Amino acid sequence: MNIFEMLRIDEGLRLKIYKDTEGYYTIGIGHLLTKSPSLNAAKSELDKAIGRNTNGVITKDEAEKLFNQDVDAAVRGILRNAKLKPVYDSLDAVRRAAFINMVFQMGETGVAGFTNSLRMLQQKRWDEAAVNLAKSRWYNQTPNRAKRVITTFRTGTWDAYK
Ligand SMILES: [Cl-]
Ligand SMILES: [Cl-]
Repeated sequence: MNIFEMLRIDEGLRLKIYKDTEGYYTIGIGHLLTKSPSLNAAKSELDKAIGRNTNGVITKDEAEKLFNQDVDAAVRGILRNAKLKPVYDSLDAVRRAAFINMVFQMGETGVAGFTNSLRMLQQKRWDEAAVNLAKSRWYNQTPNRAKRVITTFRTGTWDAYK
């Protein structure tokens, strides 16, 4: 198991514009297109992202291409972030995958907001951090995915995904 396979299980794959759990226009493997309500605004962003007139539909290769960019951007954002970097640096390889997953789903700003849990992860207080991560809107909104991520943090293994 690796970050790519982990996120592909959590996000799924869709080749037609769809609405995410929050109601926003998304395509492929969790690629947010726009927070705007306009499907047109969404198709426009889509075409811009792909470099062609897509009429709202893309191929597998195109979806994967967006996915590769997004994982890269996620990693590079963590490493550029003063609040996140030290956390990431302190973690083992499995837990680093779990942190990237959060960042991909909620943005750098969002994760940077989990101040208390970050301090706990850095100190390697796994159980306590797992309890604190659960007290969040994130966990209440997408409980199955949150539990998987949290278990990865608590255990340091890929069990939740196996
Ligand atoms: Cl893009
Ligand atoms: Cl869920």
